[PDB]
Amino acid sequence: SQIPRLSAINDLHKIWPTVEEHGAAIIESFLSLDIVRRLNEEVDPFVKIEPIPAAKTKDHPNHVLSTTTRLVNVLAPISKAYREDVLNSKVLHRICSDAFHVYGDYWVLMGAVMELAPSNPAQPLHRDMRFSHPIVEYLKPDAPATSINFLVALSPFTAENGATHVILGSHKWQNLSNVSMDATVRALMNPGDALLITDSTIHCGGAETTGTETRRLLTITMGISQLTPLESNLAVPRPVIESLTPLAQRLLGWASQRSAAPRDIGLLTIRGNSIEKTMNLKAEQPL
Amino acid sequence: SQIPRLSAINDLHKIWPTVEEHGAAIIESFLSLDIVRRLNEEVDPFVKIEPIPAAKTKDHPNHVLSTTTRLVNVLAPISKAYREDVLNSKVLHRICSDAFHVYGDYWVLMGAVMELAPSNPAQPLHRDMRFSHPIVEYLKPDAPATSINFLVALSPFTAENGATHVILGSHKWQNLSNVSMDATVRALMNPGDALLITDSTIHCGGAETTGTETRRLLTITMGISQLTPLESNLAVPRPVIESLTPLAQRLLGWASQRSAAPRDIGLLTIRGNSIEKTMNLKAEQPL
Ligand SMILES: COc1ccc(/C=C2/C(=O)Nc3ccccc3C(=O)N2C)cc1
Ligand SMILES: COc1ccc(/C=C2/C(=O)Nc3ccccc3C(=O)N2C)cc1
Ligand SMILES: O=C(O)CCC(=O)C(=O)O
Ligand SMILES: O=C(O)CCC(=O)C(=O)O
Ligand code: NI
Ligand code: NI
Repeated sequence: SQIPRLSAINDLHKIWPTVEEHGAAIIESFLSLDIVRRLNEEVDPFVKIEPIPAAKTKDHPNHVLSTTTRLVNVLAPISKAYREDVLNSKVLHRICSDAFHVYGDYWVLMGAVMELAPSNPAQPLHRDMRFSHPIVEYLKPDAPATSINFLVALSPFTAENGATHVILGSHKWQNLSNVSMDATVRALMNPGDALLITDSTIHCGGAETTGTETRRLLTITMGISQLTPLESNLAVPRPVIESLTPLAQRLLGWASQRSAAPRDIGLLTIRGNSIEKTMNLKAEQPL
Repeated sequence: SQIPRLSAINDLHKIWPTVEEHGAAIIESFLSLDIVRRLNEEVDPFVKIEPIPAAKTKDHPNHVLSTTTRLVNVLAPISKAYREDVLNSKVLHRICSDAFHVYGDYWVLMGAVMELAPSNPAQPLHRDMRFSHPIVEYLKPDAPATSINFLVALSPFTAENGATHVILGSHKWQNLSNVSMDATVRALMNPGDALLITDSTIHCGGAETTGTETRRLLTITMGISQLTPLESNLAVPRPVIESLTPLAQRLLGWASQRSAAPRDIGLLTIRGNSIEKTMNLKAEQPL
């Protein structure tokens, strides 16, 4: 059985339910090729600069990602297309509100562009959040997902060039004795298509076997506002933050957050008042 | 059986173990009367101003606390004694590192001064974090505490003036059919003494029965850096933040955080670098 494929527009209401059941779904045309085109140009440089994940100058080195991997996060000040189009995506917000209504508000735990060099090896089968949020390992096995991961194709995803592997149903697995590449199916996708998975879905990047092609993706980890992001937007110029929608500002942590609790007392408040009120934060001011 | 009483200095090593077993411990002389004296003077005004918890002008009103309650959080810019002495307390840090080593780094989820007016009613028996972090309700019942609460007496705590009630052992209770005021004991404390409880310890503020006395306390909720604080320090003047120790800065969220995971990739990082590095953040610069 292959990964369910759904229309971003016509099947929007079916997307989260499908992921809730199977643990994965391909969203066809999640982003328009226009947005993909612009985003690829805006991050195009920043990919080639980034040192090796475990670079000596980095004070928080990533010792897990392969040396043939390049990751660039904190995209707001880099990409207009990201901070305007992606962070206000009607599809992304309908899915996230469907997934996280039991917990309350959500934000970006990490938005990053990943580029795999040719002959990049397959990643080991894994669950996300294990190198950042140990707490997730202590949740009851039937606890609803506290984070989801949109893996958006910025280049063609094929069997040969290392398209993502997933084990359908693996988000409900307590016993991991069955975990093997034998149990996986491939996320074959065009640029703008998105693989949506949960923090419990067992998956891995495929092997780049062409020796010529470079695979690029935008990974958006959306999580509940009760969990700390992997990335900080604190250093983002205030003119850039004031150029965003109020909703985009909230996703980057430049706003107070609410829990779903009946009499919610809130998160990141200042004596009963919000970040954005206290600091007189403007919205949608052009640069 | 009464709440175990321990010396902050001589019994430091026994404090967390005692709380781990019984769910509560009185730390005698947690703060020196000097620090208590200064703190009481520095917050003295801010207590009397604060509107009712559910004030109309507040965009995050607190609908839970009684109208005869006054709470003031974000103490860093208010109190020198707080941001210098309390946030660098050797006792607090030994306890927190003992409690949270399995999860990793910790910070202040909320530091607040609470003042109860005379004839203030007793709070209902409760567990903390239920109006902010629903996720805590989805943790396995044997999961180690992800937050603890230091309730520091800034005025004498007596049976008559509404000293805190606790049910010893209640942090391990799955079945809550036994919960009643009949099962509680009192936290009788002098100024500078601290009641330490977990997020699972069932407790409540006592009834102020004198009709004359005002009870004041400093509540410090210390939690793992994977959970979002209730309070934001984002609006704190940068000169004030640069006047703090690096450790104090981390506790207020003006630094990147680390998980206990073997190959930790970190929290609130900026392309492999920390907040404090990226923004050229100084430490211990006098005002
Ligand atoms: C080679 O084996 C791996 C390498 C990485 C992971 C998983 C993670 C992770 O938990 N979170 C994210 C989320 C988005 C993008 C990257 C990462 C990441 O870097 N790590 C460490 C697993 C297995
Ligand atoms: C009258 O009944 C109550 C009122 C409050 C709580 C509990 C909380 C809470 O979960 N967290 C804190 C932590 C420190 C200080 C105050 C609070 C607070 O305001 N609330 C809402 C319970 C029961
Ligand atoms: O490259 C991929 O398709 C998977 C990436 C991933 O799962 C990860 O980096 O955690
Ligand atoms: O006033 C007290 O002693 C208890 C306060 C408290 O538990 C609370 O506000 O949550
Ligand atoms: Ni992954
Ligand atoms: Ni309480």
